[PDB]
Amino acid sequence: VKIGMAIDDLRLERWQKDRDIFVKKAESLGAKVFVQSANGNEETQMSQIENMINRGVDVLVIIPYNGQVLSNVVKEAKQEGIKVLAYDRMINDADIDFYISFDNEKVGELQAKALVDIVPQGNYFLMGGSPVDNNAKLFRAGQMKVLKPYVDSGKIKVVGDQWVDGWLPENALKIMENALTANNNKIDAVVASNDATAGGAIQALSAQGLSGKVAISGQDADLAGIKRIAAGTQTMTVYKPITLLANTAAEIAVELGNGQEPKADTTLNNGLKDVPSRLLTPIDVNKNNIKDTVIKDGFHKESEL
Ligand SMILES: O[C@@H]1[C@@H](O)[C@H](O)OC[C@H]1O
Repeated sequence: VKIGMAIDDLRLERWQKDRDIFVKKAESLGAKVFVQSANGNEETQMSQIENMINRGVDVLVIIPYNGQVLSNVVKEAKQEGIKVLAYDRMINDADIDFYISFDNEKVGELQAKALVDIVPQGNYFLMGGSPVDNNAKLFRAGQMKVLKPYVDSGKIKVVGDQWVDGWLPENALKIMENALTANNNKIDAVVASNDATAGGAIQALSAQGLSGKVAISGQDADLAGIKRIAAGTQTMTVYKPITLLANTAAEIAVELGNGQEPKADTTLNNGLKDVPSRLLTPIDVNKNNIKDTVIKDGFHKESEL
């Protein structure tokens, strides 16, 4: 099997581990991988994809920079019998064959569940991510799925709901400060949607003497987030191991090149079709499993804690 991998952006740390695990795993399955990076550019990506189609790849793996505008290039690929796999970000209104990501709804469920595990009754502030980030709404659906029976039954009372523009720690800091002022510090848990916003909220909580007293969730397992969890000031984070995502995408890619129809958790609509999807299970990280998750995986080093 010939794989073309069109990564939007390899100039950052973002996708580089994904490339390397994907490449080494695909090769080990008996496949050749040609990789290009669009250096953040949407027109470079169109060209590199066209380049792949014209090299005779059997499978395209695309991490899109702008997934609203690859419809023609995908159609062109399908016309040649090439399979398209959308890696991590969905490709919209395109005739793709597969989608692999972590299950973002599950990220939300994990976040809210770790919080009702310790604060089954009390005042909750909802801190969503960017209101233009579709993933932000996904985390919030998962969070609300878990909260619903507690809200409807009066055990949990929602005392604010704000979305953090740009996921900026400093916007999250202001948001939190406003929520604390408006509730005269009576906030028992904060459903923050990532580590960076949680971190800004924690700074507001710290400045009122409430650090360690208010439950707060997160996501990404940022080093600093891992440290706050060890220190008691953040409750939990959700880890999304690259090696798992990259490993599973390679196996799907190879499967797709072999006419086979790979294992899909569900079917997401991209606004043209019901795309089969593997939505990997994300990992709850708390104070007790830091070593067994993010250290073991190599994501962070013990000497760094
Ligand atoms: O991993 C998170 C990502 O999915 C979301 O889109 O933006 C914030 C990050 O914390």
